[PDB]
Amino acid sequence: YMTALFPYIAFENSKEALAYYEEVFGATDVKRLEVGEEQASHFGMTKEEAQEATMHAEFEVLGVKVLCSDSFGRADKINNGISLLIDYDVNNKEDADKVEAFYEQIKDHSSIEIELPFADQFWGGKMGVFTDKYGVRWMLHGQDY
Amino acid sequence: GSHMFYMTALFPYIAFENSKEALAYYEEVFGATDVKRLEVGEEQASHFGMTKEEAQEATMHAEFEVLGVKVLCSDSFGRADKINNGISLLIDYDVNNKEDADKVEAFYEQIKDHSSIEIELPFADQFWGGKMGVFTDKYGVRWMLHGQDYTAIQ
Repeated sequence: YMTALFPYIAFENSKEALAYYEEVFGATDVKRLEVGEEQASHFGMTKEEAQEATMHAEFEVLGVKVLCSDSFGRADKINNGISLLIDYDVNNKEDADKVEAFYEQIKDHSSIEIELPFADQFWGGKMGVFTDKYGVRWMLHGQDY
Repeated sequence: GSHMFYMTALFPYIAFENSKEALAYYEEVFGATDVKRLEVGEEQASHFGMTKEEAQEATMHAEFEVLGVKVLCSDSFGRADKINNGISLLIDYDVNNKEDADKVEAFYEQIKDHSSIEIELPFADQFWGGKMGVFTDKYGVRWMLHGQDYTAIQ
């Protein structure tokens, strides 16, 4: 298989959410497709709110890709029914350290609700859980193979 | 003198009311394979507020594979929001990979008429290239099938 799974998140406003993931999660490789100036009327909006709208976006946190789009009033509010789990090899030093740097910047941040602090687990590995201000529940899992 | 290391990966982790019934459903409606289920142990049942019977029904952690991608899950217990379409699951594939395109085709062919599946966009060729379809299964998970075309439109 060359197939891959991406979560596809419906935000109230993706332009804003992408600025937030850039600033607080250190997201990189951000790509946004804004609603076009002449597609505005088709989505039922003014040229002005079309430039604040997103048809499709993607970003990368910790080397993994997340997809998103504006809700446009069609999608349910983001909850914790489906969480985003980022799994890494504790023995891949280069990713083990991106993860520690990432959690360090994240743990105390005002918009972040720590559910389980990122720490070594009795049976092996590291696990941490937290929910961002959009309501996305993130799970950090470090495994030793 | 080697070192095998694993690559960082994103997984969805789904909170089902019952993972056991859910995993049977994915097995038989979605052709899910590689199913691994960690139940609640007999002597863990005390901690979760349930008896021997309920614990063998319960799931601490599960995983399964659809079209070669891994989905993880467990039971909500009292703790998780109901599954909605705030976060959908997109399965991306190359339309010019014959092996993969056939599996995706066949999967969709066995799924579209099933009475648990609510089709939102029939799986179809898109104007600007590639394929795309969207549907919601019986547990409220919204799935997206996305076939990409790597040809320069030019």
